[PDB]
Amino acid sequence: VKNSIIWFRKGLRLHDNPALLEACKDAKHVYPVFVLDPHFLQQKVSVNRYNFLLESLEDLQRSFQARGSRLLVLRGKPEEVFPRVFREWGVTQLCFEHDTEPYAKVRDAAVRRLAAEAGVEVVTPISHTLYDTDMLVARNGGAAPLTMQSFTKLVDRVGDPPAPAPDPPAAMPPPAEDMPSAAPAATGVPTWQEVGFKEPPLTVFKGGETEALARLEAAFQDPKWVAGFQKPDTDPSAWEKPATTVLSPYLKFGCLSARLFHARLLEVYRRHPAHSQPPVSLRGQLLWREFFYTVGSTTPNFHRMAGNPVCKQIDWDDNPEFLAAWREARTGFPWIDAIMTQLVTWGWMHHLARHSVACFLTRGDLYVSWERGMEVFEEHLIDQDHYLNAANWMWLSASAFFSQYFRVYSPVVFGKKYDPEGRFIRKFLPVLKDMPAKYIYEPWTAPLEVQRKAGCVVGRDYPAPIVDHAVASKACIARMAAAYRRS
Ligand SMILES: Cc1cc2nc3c(=O)[nH]c(=O)nc-3n(C[C@H](O)[C@H](O)[C@H](O)COP(=O)(O)OP(=O)(O)OC[C@H]3O[C@@H](n4cnc5c(N)ncnc54)[C@H](O)[C@@H]3O)c2cc1C
Ligand SMILES: [Cl-]
Repeated sequence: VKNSIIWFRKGLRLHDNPALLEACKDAKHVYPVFVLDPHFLQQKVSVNRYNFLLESLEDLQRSFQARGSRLLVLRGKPEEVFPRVFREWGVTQLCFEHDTEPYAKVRDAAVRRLAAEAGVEVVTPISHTLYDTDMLVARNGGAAPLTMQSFTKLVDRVGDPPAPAPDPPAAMPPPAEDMPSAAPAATGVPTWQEVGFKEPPLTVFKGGETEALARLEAAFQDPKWVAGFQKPDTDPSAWEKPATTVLSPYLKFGCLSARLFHARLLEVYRRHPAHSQPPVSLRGQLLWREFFYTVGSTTPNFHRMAGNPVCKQIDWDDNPEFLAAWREARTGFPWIDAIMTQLVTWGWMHHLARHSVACFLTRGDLYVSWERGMEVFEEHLIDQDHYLNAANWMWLSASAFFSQYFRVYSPVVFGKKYDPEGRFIRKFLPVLKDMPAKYIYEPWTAPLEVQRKAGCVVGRDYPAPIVDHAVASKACIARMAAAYRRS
């Protein structure tokens, strides 16, 4: 007979899952498996992102239960669990969506040879990205494009991405009954308390495929907003209704298919001939994700500076005092501190909000390494993506792709263009809720009488600015110019 395993790592969804469709084909029993390392915390990761993953697994569990099946959350490591369940369940075929991250390449290679000894077929479709990223490199002559302009000219020569896979059957072959490793008491989806977390998550974005499809349909409620979407023109201070889709955590964990997003975009574009074009368009934003995956997967040490062939070698400062102030949202600049507070409470900020805080730490004011700042974002971002976090932190540090180090955002004036009343600041920094809008971006310039009337004295209730931006940015730009000259 045919007994199969659909292994979930990313792609936590039932729609557009070519691995699941193959796993269910002619199968007597299908085993939906997610491998969980219970010692992950005792080895880093916020409860915001981990609970978002748990909520995603609960959505998969309710979707499988509604079709006569059941999600199995196996504890342990894949190299140790799979050899056992192969022979316990009589597995003949193992299916899982392809992954191009460095750890996945080593992990899958080990499971591929474990399945071979067990006489198990391995099927690994590509569905996390729009295209086969190895195909894009081969068609480009054997190298990956290093600019968005050249990348977009390549994908347009390749053509449309593959259409999203059809839906799985309404009834799925269930796991075999009375299997010891498939017992519900050891294969259930745990909560954030049971995995060893003390404080609860505070984010407002719920995980799972159902929420991903609901936020997708809400974004496409106004097709004119979708067709005329221009990323550099969106509002980073909009928090009640974010100015962008906020689909990045769903796309990261695979709760939403990128190919489904792309096909829905083309449907709107055919009806709106004046739709925006890449890179500013919504489709361009998916291409940014596709471009950074293509470059990073073919570049060694892409998440580091040393040994990175695309990253410039800058003598970043080792200043733990400045890093602690930026990380703990006490820089003394309310625009920066409010975004850093939104980072640790929601796990998501607007793209230009991330521009402000990444530039402030690196080439703008503090001259701290982009690796140190990437580590802080990897812990708290619920949309943390290995290749996307890395490429964008090298972008904002003027280490790769971007090179115009004279463009320095001001921590005072950037947000004031969008939100002169400081509504974004008053929300995430309630210690400044009574400060008048004249000084809300520069609280150290408010008279002492005003600081007391507002109940926020600089130095007692809110810290003073750690640096003078006019002086700090002048020094940072001079050092960046001396670096691009020694190259
Ligand atoms: C320092 C820094 C770190 C970042 N780290 C991450 C990260 O870990 N994970 C992450 O998903 N994005 C990251 N980004 C990119 C960007 O900030 C987010 O993708 C965006 O804020 C997500 O909002 P959205 O889903 O509403 O995007 P939209 O504007 O609605 O775009 C839709 C989708 O396109 C993709 N996308 C959009 N912008 C980019 C971009 N600049 N690069 C790559 N893909 C993009 C995402 O999948 C996103 O969900 C980072 C950017 C910076 C400056
Ligand atoms: Cl500015």
